[PDB]
Amino acid sequence: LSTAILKQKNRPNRLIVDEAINEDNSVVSLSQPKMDELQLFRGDTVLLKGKKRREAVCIVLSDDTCSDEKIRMNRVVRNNLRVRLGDVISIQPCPDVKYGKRIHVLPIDDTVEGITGNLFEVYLKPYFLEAYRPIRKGDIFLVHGGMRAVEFKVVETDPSPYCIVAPDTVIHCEGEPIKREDEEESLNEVGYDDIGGCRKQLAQIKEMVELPLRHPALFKAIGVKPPRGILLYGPPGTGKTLIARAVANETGAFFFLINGPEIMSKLAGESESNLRKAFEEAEKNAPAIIFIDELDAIAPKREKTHGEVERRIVSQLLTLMDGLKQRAHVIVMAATNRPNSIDPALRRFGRFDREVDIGIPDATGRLEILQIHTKNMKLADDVDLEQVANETHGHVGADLAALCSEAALQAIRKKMDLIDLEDETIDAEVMNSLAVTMDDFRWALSQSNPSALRETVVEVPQVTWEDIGGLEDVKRELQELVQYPVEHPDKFLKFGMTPSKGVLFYGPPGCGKTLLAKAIANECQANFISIKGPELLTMWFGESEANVREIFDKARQAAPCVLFFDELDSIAKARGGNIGDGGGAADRVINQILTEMDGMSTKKNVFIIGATNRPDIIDPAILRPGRLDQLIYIPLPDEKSRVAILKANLRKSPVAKDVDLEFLAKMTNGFSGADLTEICQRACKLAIRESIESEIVPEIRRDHFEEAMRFARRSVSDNDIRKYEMFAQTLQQSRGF
Amino acid sequence: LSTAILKQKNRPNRLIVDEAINEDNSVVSLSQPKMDELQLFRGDTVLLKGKKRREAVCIVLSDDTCSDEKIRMNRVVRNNLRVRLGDVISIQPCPDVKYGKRIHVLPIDDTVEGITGNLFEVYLKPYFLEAYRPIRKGDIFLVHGGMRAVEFKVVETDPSPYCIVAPDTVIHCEGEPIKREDEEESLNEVGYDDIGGCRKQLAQIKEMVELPLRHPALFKAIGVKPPRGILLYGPPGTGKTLIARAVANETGAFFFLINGPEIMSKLAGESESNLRKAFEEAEKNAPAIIFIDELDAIAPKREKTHGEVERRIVSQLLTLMDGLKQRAHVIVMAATNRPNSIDPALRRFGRFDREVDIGIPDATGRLEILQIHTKNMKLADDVDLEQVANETHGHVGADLAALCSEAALQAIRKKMDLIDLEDETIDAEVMNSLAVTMDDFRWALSQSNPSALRETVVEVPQVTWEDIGGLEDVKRELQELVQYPVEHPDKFLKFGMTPSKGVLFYGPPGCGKTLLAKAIANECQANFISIKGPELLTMWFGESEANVREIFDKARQAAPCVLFFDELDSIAKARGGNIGDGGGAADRVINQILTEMDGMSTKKNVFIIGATNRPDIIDPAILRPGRLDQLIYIPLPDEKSRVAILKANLRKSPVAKDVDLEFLAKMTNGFSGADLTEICQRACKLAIRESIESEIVPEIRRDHFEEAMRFARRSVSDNDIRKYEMFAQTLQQSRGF
Ligand SMILES: Nc1ncnc2c1ncn2[C@@H]1O[C@H](COP(=O)(O)OP(=O)(O)OP(O)(O)=S)[C@@H](O)[C@H]1O
Ligand SMILES: Nc1ncnc2c1ncn2[C@@H]1O[C@H](COP(=O)(O)OP(=O)(O)OP(O)(O)=S)[C@@H](O)[C@H]1O
Ligand SMILES: Nc1ncnc2c1ncn2[C@@H]1O[C@H](COP(=O)(O)OP(=O)(O)OP(O)(O)=S)[C@@H](O)[C@H]1O
Ligand SMILES: Nc1ncnc2c1ncn2[C@@H]1O[C@H](COP(=O)(O)OP(=O)(O)OP(O)(O)=S)[C@@H](O)[C@H]1O
Ligand SMILES: [Mg+2]
Ligand SMILES: [Mg+2]
Ligand SMILES: [Mg+2]
Ligand SMILES: [Mg+2]
Repeated sequence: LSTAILKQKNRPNRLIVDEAINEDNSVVSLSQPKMDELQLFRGDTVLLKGKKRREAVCIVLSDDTCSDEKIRMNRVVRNNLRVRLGDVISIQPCPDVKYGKRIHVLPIDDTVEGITGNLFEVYLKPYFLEAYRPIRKGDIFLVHGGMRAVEFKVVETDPSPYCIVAPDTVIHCEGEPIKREDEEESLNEVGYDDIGGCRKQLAQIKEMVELPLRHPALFKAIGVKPPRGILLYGPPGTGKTLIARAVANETGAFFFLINGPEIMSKLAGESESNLRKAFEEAEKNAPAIIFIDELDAIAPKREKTHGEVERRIVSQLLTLMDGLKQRAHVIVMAATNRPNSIDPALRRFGRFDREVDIGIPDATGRLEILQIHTKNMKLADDVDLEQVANETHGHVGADLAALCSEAALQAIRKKMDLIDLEDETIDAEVMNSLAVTMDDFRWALSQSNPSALRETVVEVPQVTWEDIGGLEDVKRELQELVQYPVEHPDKFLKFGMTPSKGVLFYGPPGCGKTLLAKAIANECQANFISIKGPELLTMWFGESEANVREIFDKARQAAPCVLFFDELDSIAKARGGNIGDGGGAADRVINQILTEMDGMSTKKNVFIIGATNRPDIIDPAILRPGRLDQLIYIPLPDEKSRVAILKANLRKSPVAKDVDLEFLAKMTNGFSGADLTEICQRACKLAIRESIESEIVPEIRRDHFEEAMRFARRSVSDNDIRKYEMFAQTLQQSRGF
Repeated sequence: LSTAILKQKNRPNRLIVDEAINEDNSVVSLSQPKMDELQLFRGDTVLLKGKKRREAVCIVLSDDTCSDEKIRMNRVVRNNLRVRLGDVISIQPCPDVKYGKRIHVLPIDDTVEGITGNLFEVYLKPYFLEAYRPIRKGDIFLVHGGMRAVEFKVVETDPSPYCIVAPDTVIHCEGEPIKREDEEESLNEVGYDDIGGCRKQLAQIKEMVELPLRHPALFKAIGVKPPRGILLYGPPGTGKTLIARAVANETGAFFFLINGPEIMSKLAGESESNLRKAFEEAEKNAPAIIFIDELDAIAPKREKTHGEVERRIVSQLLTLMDGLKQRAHVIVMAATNRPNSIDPALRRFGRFDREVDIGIPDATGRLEILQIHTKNMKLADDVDLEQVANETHGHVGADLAALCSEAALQAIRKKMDLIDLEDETIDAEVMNSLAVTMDDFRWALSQSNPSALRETVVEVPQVTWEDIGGLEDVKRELQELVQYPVEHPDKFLKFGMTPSKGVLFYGPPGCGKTLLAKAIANECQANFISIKGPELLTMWFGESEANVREIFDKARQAAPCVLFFDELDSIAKARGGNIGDGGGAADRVINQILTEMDGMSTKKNVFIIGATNRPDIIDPAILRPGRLDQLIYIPLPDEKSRVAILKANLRKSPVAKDVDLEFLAKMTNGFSGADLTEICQRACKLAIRESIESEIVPEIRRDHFEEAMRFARRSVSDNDIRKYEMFAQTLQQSRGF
């Protein structure tokens, strides 16, 4: 529903297109139910406006040879106003056009080859009947008389659209022939199809920028105020400038790009003139978008800036934003990788109220980025882009572009024996065979250093219930506590009881506390933010009191979310618990945590889960009803659940049929899930060593597990068993004394 | 009494108005007891000056068809100088007016439709008898001869008020016809009726700005000094600029708006000239208001500023404020969202002595904001604005405007199938059916991120005595301790004993310490500030020694107030109590608390309540007679009070008649109120799960409570019972050793 602006299904005005049995660009295919169903008379030349402000023209009425009804062109339009199937192109006539001047010869490379003579009677004499060359700026067509392999481009025209040429016109002979790079920048221009992994953010940008500008009457009639300040933020390299470049040519509004450093590079006084002229030029054209890339470069915080020119620039920008009234229809867009460094006076109502978060893409998002970036390369048949997307975790769009570049370079290194640096040229038999293979991508992955490794990942974890053995009661309770209020809120307000927002996991280590938190988020298809104990202790010593703010509201914007606080014992160990260092477990950090969970409304879908291995040193303040009142105990797996844990851990391992998992389950009494995983890993290491030794078979046999069972260490002692058991019944007693 | 300037009841010069049986704008209704009761002779044309500096004119003496005595017009004046019923419009004649020039034709859209010819004999020939078109700048009237559906506006006039036109006048033909947006900004101009939730602050602003300016003689005769500096402060987006815009057109004084960033955006030297010219222009006109929006932008603290131009600006502003003597009648108003960032030299006597606090509106306040903002939209019939106001808690006026915008956008997204982006227009059958429904508002509420969530809410809590089970003795004591000195202060000075200002709540956790503090504030209709333990520990580590100042005086200005200090054990746990970390519970923070409660006068209505679950680790210094000498013990609920607690918790739940609450009360011996609430919540979860399972009935039955009673955990142990009991008698012994 939120991305409804990007949906094109169930449209009766669209159809599928197939291959063409003919190979002639001069012909077009028509249909009776697409031409005789309206009032389009038999015109001479009609325009065909597709996407990216590009149109095309050909000879109409060139059909009644192939099938009717459905429409189908050749494959030459694969690079002309088309990138994929399923596009609706609005066809509309344009009669009563004016008459323009003529255009002289504009050769490219047709003089140093063959004979030329005059080069005038090969494109104007044979094509003058009912066709006066409806040329336009951006039209590419093939016309000649010697080999039919050269194109021609026009730059001389009085109006913007096409026109009918007329003879007997004087042309000033000062036209310089163009090079190749001037037109090669145009076809590969950035569009909406070059953005990968930002489907959700693109819908928001379209509905708050393009919609208020193309249809201001819709927003005016409904009595609403269209937002005039949009701030794109995210980690560096996520594609903020790419969206700017995409909307700079995919929108029918006057675009004005303002670079951050470019403004700040000017002298004192000359920079404010640039901002004033930019806003004045935008105000002149009613459809207008202003993009201020690198907003943090020109608008830092006025309480920690140094120079006076920066403060004057910030005040000038604030005045310019406030001075835009309603009738101008000017939308100011900005992009920064440091949204917290923006002056707070700018992220206020009426200036930059709207904020779009371009976060790190997930595996599905980055697969699309890889496909977009490799769409112009030549891959082999063994490349698996899904595998590359899965392996990359902290990678952003820039990181994926760098990875593709490194993979391409690795392919070049492999063919250095054939290429000669001292040679004037290199054979074409090795261009066409130069393909990037999967081993090239693996090598690039081996030393790709991602730039978003430290960033908190907000995604849906891949850990399902299948990865967790046993613990059915905990699964049912977690479902009834998280999945229930998010799918059936009507059952909760009827009974008048607010859902409990908060669960604490406690028990012996290595029992599935992290797996349960990830699985409950995976089943509900909700976001999951995992913040560990030591991560909070490191993140605060830099005297940053607001470092829990951007992680608590990060969950809030990603609703529904599961905010997991793993390894709380590490935090609690920093103060000793009851007496410790004099102060309780309520040290500098968790007090912020309690303040933040107290401030979150109960109607929100953000769920908070905490896990600890040391329930004796958690402060009682976190158990208060309203924060983490739900105390779910995670016991050691028993006879029945150990078989399930082993089966879950051995799902990806070729275990032979003779392995009796029940016997190993019954032999290990006080073994946690981590101990069983360690047993399986030791068995696999034994199998790997056996295979390597026997190389100078690829199945885990009974003896492999028998040998690994000998060294199996128990992680939880008998005394810890009784302590955890007596603590599973008296944890809520911690509040009071 | 404080808002007496906004009261209009018991006025004999007012009456109610009903609908009109006639539909003719050219007629007006008169009455004998409203026309023959004064000395108004039978004039030709009389003005009718309403509100917002707007007046209207029509043909007088057009009655004696409908009923007399009472007055009633048509519904066409619903947008002309009227927004609601109950308005008194001062009627006064204006004879001996001068004669002005003429006005040429000012067409709008009457040339591209129909026939025009001359367009002169359709508004001047048929209307010249005893009516010379008393036109004025801002008059809208309907006059034509073809369809009577076009209006006309004048801009050409020599004087300000209306005049009698005279023929044979030469007009310079240079008048450019006006567009639509130039007049569309005027009717929707901000007025006093566009302010929601600031009824109290508007009365203060009117009585310290409009009153001293409209009637300086009243202030001079009484021998008082009218304040000449008003500072509006509050959280961002609360409506400070909106009040500026409202007083800019609702007051009969020369308004001069000074923007903060607009001054600071000028060059060195040019900014001071702007301030000097602004003050000079204000001094020229005796009724004058100067508004300095974003005062913190131009007047930061001189001890932590960086540039010299800022210091020069601050000194110039100080000199300009001090240079205003008494006879100028110039009132300087300022608005900032950071009142603590203002230079302290400016918030002194004679400069900005008066301060008006525009805080976050309550539910009633924000309901009015929602009504004001949706007054121009088209809602459905299922929308409940009271529900939206109740659900929004940390929302301010800007947040509510954004929520309304998001709700309107959600409505547009639902109708994307009918609207066509490629179409040149869209059908009018979907404008009129485009209504925002309640589910649209629910979706907008699901991800509205309020900007005032961290702000300390100062409101009257909704927790009444009905929400608290039992504890009648504590209720009576709290009444006799808080409600008594605030309603009957005469009974206290007679006996000569000062009321005890301070109560400490101690006892086992989950017994109603927070509920009692909220209920005692709700019954007395007093404000309530809840500051928790961890909130104080987080709020101080940023090395902010003045962070308890703005919360203690916040209670002082909101008198009567109940300053609640909940979860004091979390504060006391930060030092260990008796020995702990060597220091006692008197750490960095509570020493400020004791200093602040020592400084508050006993005649104030601010009441301080503290609550703790660990009375063994509170320092004795807080129990000193004069701070929290009243030690109210909150015991565990007994047989009799548990039934009341269950009834209070089950007031909003459909419990069946077969549930015997006395039996569950007698079965749970050492159960706190939180334990009973948890039992009820578990029973409701069981009922919800049963209903969901049976879906593939909506009443809590006996078995639901029987099952939930099995897992009911006791929160307070037997040892804690005896410790709390022995501590309930010897808490005052803590002072001394
Ligand atoms: N979603 C994406 N889809 C496709 N290509 C992408 C995407 N994100 C990034 N890229 C590529 O990576 C490059 C990184 O540039 P940008 O991310 O646009 O720069 P930026 O977003 O302004 O971040 P900075 O420069 O560090 S502040 C882009 O120019 C693209 O080539
Ligand atoms: N119930 C289980 N089913 C399957 N594997 C499990 C289970 N419990 C633990 N494991 C294994 O043990 C690893 C650690 O799981 P965690 O959820 O992190 O345990 P924990 O209770 O959080 O304690 P630690 O301190 O994190 S080891 C998992 O990655 C699994 O390999
Ligand atoms: N009480 C209110 N009644 C009606 N509309 C309101 C109210 N408060 C805010 N608004 C709306 O929300 C917008 C917020 O703008 P303002 O609050 O006036 O700006 P501000 O008060 O100067 O706060 P800043 O700009 O963050 S310092 C207003 O323009 C109104 O549209
Ligand atoms: N007397 C009571 N009547 C009804 N509900 C109660 C009562 N006492 C406690 N509760 C419930 O328990 C919850 C907690 O109430 P509080 O006043 O916060 O208890 P407390 O004494 O302050 O101890 P904590 O640490 O806050 S749980 C309330 O929201 C109610 O749901
Ligand atoms: Mg950029
Ligand atoms: Mg873990
Ligand atoms: Mg303002
Ligand atoms: Mg409490």
